[PDB]
Amino acid sequence: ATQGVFTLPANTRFGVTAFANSSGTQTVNVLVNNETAATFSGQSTNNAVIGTQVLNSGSSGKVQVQVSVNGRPSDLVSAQVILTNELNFALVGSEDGTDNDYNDAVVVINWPLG
Amino acid sequence: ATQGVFTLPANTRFGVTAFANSSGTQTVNVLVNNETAATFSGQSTNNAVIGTQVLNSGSSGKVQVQVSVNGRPSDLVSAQVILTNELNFALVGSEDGTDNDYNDAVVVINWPLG
Amino acid sequence: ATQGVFTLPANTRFGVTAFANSSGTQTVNVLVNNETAATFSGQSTNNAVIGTQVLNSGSSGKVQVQVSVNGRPSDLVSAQVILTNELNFALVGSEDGTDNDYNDAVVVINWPLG
Amino acid sequence: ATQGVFTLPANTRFGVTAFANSSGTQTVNVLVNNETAATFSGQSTNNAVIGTQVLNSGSSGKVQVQVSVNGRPSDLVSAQVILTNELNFALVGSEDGTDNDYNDAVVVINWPLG
Ligand SMILES: C[C@@H]1O[C@@H](O)[C@@H](O)[C@H](O)[C@@H]1O
Ligand SMILES: C[C@@H]1O[C@@H](O)[C@@H](O)[C@H](O)[C@@H]1O
Ligand SMILES: C[C@@H]1O[C@@H](O)[C@@H](O)[C@H](O)[C@@H]1O
Ligand SMILES: C[C@@H]1O[C@@H](O)[C@@H](O)[C@H](O)[C@@H]1O
Ligand SMILES: [Ca+2]
Ligand SMILES: [Ca+2]
Ligand SMILES: [Ca+2]
Ligand SMILES: [Ca+2]
Ligand SMILES: [Ca+2]
Ligand SMILES: [Ca+2]
Ligand SMILES: [Ca+2]
Ligand SMILES: [Ca+2]
Repeated sequence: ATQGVFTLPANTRFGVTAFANSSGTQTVNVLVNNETAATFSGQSTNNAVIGTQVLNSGSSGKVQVQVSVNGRPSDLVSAQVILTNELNFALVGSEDGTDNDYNDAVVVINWPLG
Repeated sequence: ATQGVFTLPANTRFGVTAFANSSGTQTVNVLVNNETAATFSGQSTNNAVIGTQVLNSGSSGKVQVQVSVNGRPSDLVSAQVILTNELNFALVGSEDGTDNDYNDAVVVINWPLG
Repeated sequence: ATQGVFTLPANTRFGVTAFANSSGTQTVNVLVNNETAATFSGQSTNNAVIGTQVLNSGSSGKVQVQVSVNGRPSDLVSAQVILTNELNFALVGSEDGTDNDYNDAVVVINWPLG
Repeated sequence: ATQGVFTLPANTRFGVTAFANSSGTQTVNVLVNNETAATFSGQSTNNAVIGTQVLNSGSSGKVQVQVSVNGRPSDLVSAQVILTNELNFALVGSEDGTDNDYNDAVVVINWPLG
C-alpha cells in the first residue's frame, strides 16, 4: 500500500518536523501538490530534530513525504490520527536498513495551526 | 477519561517534543514515574517547537504530560498509535480557551530511538 | 474534551457496529445531523455484536455516538484513524462503571463502503 | 513494511471482526502463534459482518490477519490505536483490485474483553 501520502484541507497551514535515528544521513523531502516544498537533511542516533517548517497545503491539499539515505529510498510506514474531531497528525516512519525499527527518519505533520 | 498518561516500555529512551499554537504562553511538564523530568515553555501561533528532549521511561514506564497556561491546567486529549507493530507515537493536544482547537500545546512522544 | 463526535465527508455512507463487554445492558444511539438515526441495544460480557447498520453521513457529515447504561450516559473515549489515505475508522469506547476498561460498549464506524 | 501482524498481551481474550466491501468473496484467516484460529468468508458490498469471534492470544501473543480472494492474497494495510492508555484496536484494511479503497475486507481486533 502507498504510504507517506496525505490529503489535508485545501489552503491550510501545517507543521512538518523530522527526527533522525540512524547511522545514515537522512534526507526528507516534503512535496505539496507533487512539487518539493521543503527538504531536511541530518544525521543523529539520538532523535535530533533535523528540520521543522510551516507549509501551506495549497489548492489540492496533497502532501507527500519521501525519505532517502545517500540516494537510496527508505521504506515508509504512515497513518493519520484525529483527536477530538479537531487535531490532526500525519505520521511517517522510515527504514533505511535491516532492523525494521522504522525510526531512521520520523516525520510528524500536524494541523491546524494558530 | 484520563488523558495524557502513557505506559511506555520500561527503561527505554523516548523523544518528547512540544509545539505551541496560542496567544497564551504554554508550559508543558513531562512526568516520568510521577516526577517532573522536563519542562518546556513558549508562545507562538505558528507551531514553534518550544522544546524537544530525550528522556528515559524508567522502571515503571509511566509517562504523563501536563499543560498549563496562565497558571491554569489545560484540558487534554490523547491517544497512542503503533505502526508496523514497532514504531510508537503518543499524541497529546490541549485546550487553554474556548475555541476547542486543542492545538494550543501539542505534544508528541516517540519511541524507540536510535 | 468532547468525544464520540466525527465529521465524515458529506453525503457518504458508513458502517456502524457496536460490541458489548459489561454486566449491564448497553444502549447505543447513533446520531446524524443531531438526530438519532439508529439505536442498538444488548448485553454481553463476550464482545457480542449488539447492532450493525449502514447509514448516510448526510449534508453536514456530523455523526455522534452516545452510550447509556443503567439510566446514565457512559463516559466516552474516541479517535479517528486513516490508513493509506483511504480507509477511515472512527472508534469509540465507553465506561459504565468504575474499572475503567472502557470496553463496556465499543463502537466502530468505518467508511467508505462498497 | 510488514502489515497485519500484531503482538497482543499473552493469554488474553480478544475480539476479531471482519467486514466485506467488494464484488469478490473475501476469505479472512486469523492466525494465533502461526496457526489458523478463525476463518470467515463472504461477499458483500454493504459492509456485512462476514464473521466475528472471540479468540485467545495464547502464550505467544502473536496475531496475524491474512486476506485472500479465491487463494489470491490481498494487499494489506494496518495500524494499532490505544485509547485512554487501556483500550486497544488493531485495524486492517485490504485491497483485492485496482481502486485502492482498501475496504474490500476490513478487520478489527479489540481488547480487552469482558
Ligand atoms: C544505528 C543504526 O543505523 C542504521 O543501521 C539504522 O537502520 C538502524 O535502525 C540503527 O539506527
Ligand atoms: C490565538 C488563539 O489563542 C488562544 O485563544 C487559543 O485558545 C486559540 O486556539 C487561538 O490559538
Ligand atoms: C462485568 C463488568 O461489568 C461492568 O461492571 C463493567 O463496567 C466492567 O468493565 C465489567 O465488564
Ligand atoms: C465492487 C468493487 O469490487 C472490487 O473491484 C473491489 O476491489 C472494489 O473496491 C469495489 O468494491
Ligand atoms: Ca532502521
Ligand atoms: Ca534506527
Ligand atoms: Ca484553543
Ligand atoms: Ca490554538
Ligand atoms: Ca467498565
Ligand atoms: Ca467491561
Ligand atoms: Ca478495492
Ligand atoms: Ca471495495
